[PDB]
This record gives sequence, structure tokens and C-alpha cells, in this order.
Amino acid sequence: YFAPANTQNNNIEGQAIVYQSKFLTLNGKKYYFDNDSKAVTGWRIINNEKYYFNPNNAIAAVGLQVIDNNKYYFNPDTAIISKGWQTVNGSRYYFDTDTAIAFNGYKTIDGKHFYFDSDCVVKIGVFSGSNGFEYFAPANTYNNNIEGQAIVYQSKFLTLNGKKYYFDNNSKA
Repeated sequence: YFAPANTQNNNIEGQAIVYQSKFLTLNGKKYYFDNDSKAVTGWRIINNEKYYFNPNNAIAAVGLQVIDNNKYYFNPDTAIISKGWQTVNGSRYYFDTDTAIAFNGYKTIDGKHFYFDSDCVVKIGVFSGSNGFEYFAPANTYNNNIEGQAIVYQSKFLTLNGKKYYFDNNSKA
């Protein structure tokens, strides 16, 4: 970190200085520096929370990111990794409670089965699969369900986008 003007230790403008174990923010970009005053360029844990700093410019990742073909969400403000349900760019992604990788396929959360594709939530749903073939409805007609939740929906005629998906009382296609 080459600090402008007289930031610390009466440095010359543009000179690298001692800057250890603290978060730095310039131009809306966050960095973390080790004890040797060098910005770390990998997954790190500081305040019992894990951040991802890029290996090419050492800036803290923000928003949605694809790392090793795994989708993560980092807080746009504090750069902390996100977990659970997070709505970014008009889509409600879900990330692991422990590992933070976004789910894919048909998965069960909160005792409710959800369907995800390309590490992203699908709103239309009505796909297939073991313990699947259900209504992953956006509509909250079933006890104010969350987006992409399975609905029993009983045996009534129904359509989503011109496609007919008449079901039974046991939530089966």
C-alpha cells in the first residue's frame, strides 16, 4: 500500500508504509493487510467471518462472484460473505449455512424442497426429480409460502406459462 501524502509515519507521497491487520477502503474498494503490511489475496477470516480477496488486484469481492465454478455472494457494503436467502439482481439465491456455495438442483431447506439451476433459483419450477414433480410456485396462496417453495395445491387444474400441470392431492405430477 503506497499511501498518499502523510498518511502514516511521515511517509513520502506514493511510498509503501507499515499498515498491519486492519481494513483499508479507498475509492469504494476494501483491502486487508497481514502483519507484514501486504494485502492478502485469498480466502481469509478476520472478524470470525470469511472474505474473498482477489489474487490479481487484492480487492475485496462484492456482490455475486463465481470462484472455482462456485457462486458466492459477498456483502456490497462490508464485503462479508453472505449465507441463506439473498436477493441480488432480481433473483433470490440461496447459499449454504456453512460453506456458502449456492445450491443447485432440487434441495431441501426449512423442511421445504426447493429447485435451483446454474447455482441460481428458478421461479417457474414445476420440474421433476425424486421427491420432486411438484409446484415450485411463486404465489403465496399456500400459507404465504416463500419464493420457489413446494405447494401441495391439491387436485385442481393449473397452468403457469401456457403449460398445463394438473396435479393431485398428494402434490404429484
